[PDB]
Amino acid sequence: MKVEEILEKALELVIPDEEEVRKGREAEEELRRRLDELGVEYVFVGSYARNTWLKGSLEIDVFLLFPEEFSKEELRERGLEIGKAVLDSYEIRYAEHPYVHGVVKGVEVDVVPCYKLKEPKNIKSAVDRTPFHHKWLEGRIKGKENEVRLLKGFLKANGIYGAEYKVRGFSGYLCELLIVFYGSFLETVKNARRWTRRTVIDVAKGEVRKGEEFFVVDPVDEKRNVAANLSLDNLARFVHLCREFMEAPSLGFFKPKHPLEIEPERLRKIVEERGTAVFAVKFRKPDIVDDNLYPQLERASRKIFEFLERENFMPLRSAFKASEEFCYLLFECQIKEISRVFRRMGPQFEDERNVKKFLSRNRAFRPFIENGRWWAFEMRKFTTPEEGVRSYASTHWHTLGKNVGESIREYFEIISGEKLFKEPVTAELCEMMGVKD
RNA sequence: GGCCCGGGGCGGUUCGAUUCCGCCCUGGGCCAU
Repeated sequence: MKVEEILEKALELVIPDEEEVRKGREAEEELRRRLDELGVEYVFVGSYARNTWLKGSLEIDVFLLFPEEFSKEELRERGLEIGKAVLDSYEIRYAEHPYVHGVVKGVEVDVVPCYKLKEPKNIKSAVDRTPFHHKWLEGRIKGKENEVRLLKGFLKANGIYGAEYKVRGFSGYLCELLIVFYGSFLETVKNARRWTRRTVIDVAKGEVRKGEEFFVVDPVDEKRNVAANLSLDNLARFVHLCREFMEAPSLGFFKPKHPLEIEPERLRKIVEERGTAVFAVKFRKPDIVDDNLYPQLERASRKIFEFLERENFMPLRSAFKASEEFCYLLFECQIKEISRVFRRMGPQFEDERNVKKFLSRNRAFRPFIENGRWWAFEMRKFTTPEEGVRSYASTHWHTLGKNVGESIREYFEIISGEKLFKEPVTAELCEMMGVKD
């Protein structure tokens, strides 16, 4: 029931069991055979090759080494060729460049093409660096794999384990580097409590210093930041999580938090107790990869939020959600309605020129002098958040992300009230408002 | 696709805009895959 003890039972949650490993070995086996009966120059990398793969997330990554001189196209053509001839099933996939995805003896496999190079510089694609990361990482991680797993388990369980844009957390490489630095999960957690947004971790120099931003410098590339895509808040959440784990160790930290739905009737009551405005902007999901959708949703949500605050509606928090069919931009505002008149600051009284122009615009309610300068009452074109957003989205759709914006321009609607709790956005909303229970 | 930095034109808004809201082309850097 204490630190160690818990970490004991925890392994049971993060370490792949015999049959899962056996499935993987036999798959690795076959794969190696097929690549040889064709005699290609390949190298297995990633967590499978270093036995740092988290339980239930088996996936083999085979990198195909190609001569420097080979043209970009040759790598991909031949890359696809090899993948097809060795994979039971094959489905081309994309990233920096196209690669191949499939299955062998029932396990996931990624066949990527890269340049067999020497020494970190000369790296052409990002994937060209992976081979190095593997070299640098294999000798050093040995005998600590289970540590890399506890860490991956911890993060994954609190939704901060991926480094892709839909998570902005810790990548698997970052995780090992951490273990290779602190020595184990417990040490990583223990020290993480003292981490700050100005913390720099230089693996290669075994040093920790103060920088301008959280920076884990790549053993292979001193300029590169491995935690480049880790959000300031996710950084913060982890530091807070580690502080709690040490405070009250628990096996719960390794268990995926239960979905915990809420009846739409309880949610309506809560919004009533909060007396706020709760609405969402719905639109068709652009058929694009997640790495493109979310950075866009984030922006879209940001722009409308910012429109909301300068517009005086006192937004409290924003939030977004994507489904197979639509995307929802959720908001909560302190102001359900606002007067139609508002005051506009004008020039200082002794500026005859500007004052004259200021008083030249005919308005309905006659400007006045207050504390040295002129003011005018003006009228709003809208008086509720929803009204304003309907106005904003219609005219600034183009500012919400290339794709998200093209979708909103063609179709969008604002939901709220009962009709909104029907939508598949209750968790995000509960998450947004800190609903607890 | 998104973020950062920087140029050249514009639009709207405003008494007043390089300085708010945005659109054109445009240069470098970074991120996820």
